[PDB]
Order: sequence, then C-alpha cells, then structure tokens
Amino acid sequence: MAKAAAIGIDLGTTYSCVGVFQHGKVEIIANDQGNRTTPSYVAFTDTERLIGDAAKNQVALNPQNTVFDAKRLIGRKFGDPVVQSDMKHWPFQVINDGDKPKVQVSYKGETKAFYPEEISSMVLTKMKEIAEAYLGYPVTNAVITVPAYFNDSQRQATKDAGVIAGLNVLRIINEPTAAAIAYGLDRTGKGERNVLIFDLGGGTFDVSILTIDDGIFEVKATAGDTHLGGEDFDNRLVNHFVEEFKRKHKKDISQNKRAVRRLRTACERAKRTLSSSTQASLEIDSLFEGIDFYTSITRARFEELCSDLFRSTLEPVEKALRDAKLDKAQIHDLVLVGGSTRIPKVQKLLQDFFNGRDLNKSINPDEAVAYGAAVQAAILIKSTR
Ligand SMILES: Nc1ncnc2c1nc(Cl)n2[C@@H]1O[C@H](CO)[C@@H](O)[C@H]1O
Repeated sequence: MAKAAAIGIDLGTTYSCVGVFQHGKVEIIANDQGNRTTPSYVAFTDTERLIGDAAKNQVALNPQNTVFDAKRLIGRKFGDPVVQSDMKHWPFQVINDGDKPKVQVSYKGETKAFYPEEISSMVLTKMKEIAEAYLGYPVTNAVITVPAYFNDSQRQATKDAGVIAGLNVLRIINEPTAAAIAYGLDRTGKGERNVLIFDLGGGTFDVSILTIDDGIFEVKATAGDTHLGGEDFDNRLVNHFVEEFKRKHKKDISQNKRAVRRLRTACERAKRTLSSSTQASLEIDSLFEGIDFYTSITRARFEELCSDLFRSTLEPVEKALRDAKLDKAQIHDLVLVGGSTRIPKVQKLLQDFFNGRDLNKSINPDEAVAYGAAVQAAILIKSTR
C-alpha cells in the first residue's frame, strides 16, 4: 500500500513540484489551489505559518518574515562569499550560529530562527501533504533532486531537510539526471549517449552535459548563471511599462512599492501569454493616483527588451561544451527544463546554435525533473520490495 509507494520531489529554488508513478504513468500532483508547481516560500505571520501559494501571495505585506531562496543557503557556511553576497538582497534577516546561517523571523509575536534545512523541510512537508491528499494515504518514501554542482554538504543538508519533513529519502539525484530519465534517455540500449540539459528557471540558469553509458550517468560539465532567470525578464517588462506610464502621464511610479509590485505580477502573467500569443494585454485598475493602465505589448517588443539576456544563455552552453571537450554535433539529445524555456525566442536561439536540431520539450519543462524523480522513486521502491 503506502510502503510500496514512492514520490519524486523537485525541490526548486523558486518553485517545487511533486510527482507519482502509478499504473504505467507519471501524475504531476496539483496542490489545493490546482497548481502543478508550488512556490518554495515560507511565511511567518501573527497567527500562522504559510507555505507555497498562500506564502507567496502575502510577500508584499510581510517581506521581513517571508522566507524564500533557502536553497541558496542550504549546506553552506555563514562565511561563504555566496551567502555574504546574497544576504544583501534579501528582506529577511540571516544570522550566524557557529559559522552556520539561520534565517531569523518574527512568528506569533516571537523572534524565531531556522536553519535552511528547517525552512526546506517545511516546503518538503507541504509537497508530502499534497501527494497524500491526492493518493488518499500517507506516502513517506521519496526521491529528492539537487543541482548537479551541489557538493556533499549541500546534498546531506537536503537529505536532512527530507528527514525533518518525515520522508524516507530513497536517494538524492541530480536534476539533469532526473530530466534525462523523464525522456527515457537512459534506455536507448548500448553506447555512450551525450545529453545537454538547458535549465532556465525563475531565478537560476543551469547547463549540464551528461554521458549515459549503458544506463550509467556521468556529469561531464556544469555551467550557467546562478542569478539569471525568468524574474529578470519580468523586471525588463516592468522598466518598459514604468517608462511608458511616464510618457503617457508624466508621472514616475517607480517609488510607489504597491504600483511596482502590481505591475510586476501583471508583467509575469503577460510574459507567459507571450509564449503562446504574439501580443498580451495588461489591465491594471487604478495603478497609480487613480489612473488605469490598460495597454499591450507584442512578442517582438518583449524579445527586444530581453534580447541581451536571451543571447547570454549561449555563453554557458559553449563553456559547457569546451569543459566536456565535445563539439555540438557530438551531443545526441537536447532537453529543456524550467518554465522560461517555453519562451519561443529562447528555443529558437538554442535550436539555431545546435544547427536546427529538434528539442526535447514535450514534457512540461517546469515538471520534467519531478517527472524523472517519480520514475526513479518507483524503480527504487520496487527494488526495495
Ligand atoms: N509560459 C511561460 N512562458 C514564459 N515563462 C514561463 C512560462 N511558464 C512559466 Cl512557469 N514561466 C516562468 O518560469 C519560471 C518558473 O520555472 C518563472 O519565471 C515563470 O514566470
């Protein structure tokens, strides 16, 4: 029953996803709001602790006590230059507890501090409860994914987050390996198969090159930009609309925190529409000083606004190929991961760079990692019996 069942969890920097392999198919499980991915956010309020969508939805009202980006801290020392650099950009407090970072918040009127693995365990507990509500019984066996560049300390702290969350961690697997499993790229028989995984998420960009030799995975190269993702494209749309509002009304809105956040969420929505329509409409009632902001933008203008950022995704692709010592024609498969890879210009740039090659994109890119993790979790729990 429950003992023979296992889930696959993609514990992402900005979003998390849970899947289950049963009756010959993967089911990506929707949360209680009907969403197939859940924000990796934890909010501490005057009455309760919120996780996911509810935590993300009140971030503007409670920024000091809404934790996100815990994956940037997990398994790291406080003194680590990555931690010191990131801390300057977060609205929540990060404290030092014996060279270990803790996030410090106000919860039910009291000061509380949490280890990054405790924050990640709350996200994991939510994913576990989403699976349990779908299945009708508690599932405790799980495969949890991590970036291919995570070291032993980051992998151990992720497994610790799983234990705190009440999960039996069957295995910690690499995100690009889970994505290659999702597409069945490890079941092509004999001979070395070179796979490039292009992973463009909400806040990070990762390029991974794997060799699959008779079912055995080997990471040949990892490249990317830890501070490039979908939110930089939302911000480019924000700056455009702030300049358009100034041209139409002779009013600078950039200082009104509420106006900027409402414009930001509308821009994120319009950006998603631009992946399947050649135009998107913004409809903001009373954006600033009672002025409605009803406008539109073409996919062509959006592509111009992010042009330099889209083109920058090809430098880590070239870098990964040189580190792996492979030419473009030596790569057998190209896999898309992350919601941002739905952007047609991004697909066109990658396809042209690989001389007109087909891309593996039939599995929802923001779900491919949980999909593969779910497949692996089913194989592993069957072998355990
Ligand atoms: N249809 C889409 N077109 C463009 N961007 C998208 C799309 N879907 C998602 Cl999710 N994202 C973005 O992916 C990230 C999460 O993986 C977020 O930045 C989200 O906006």
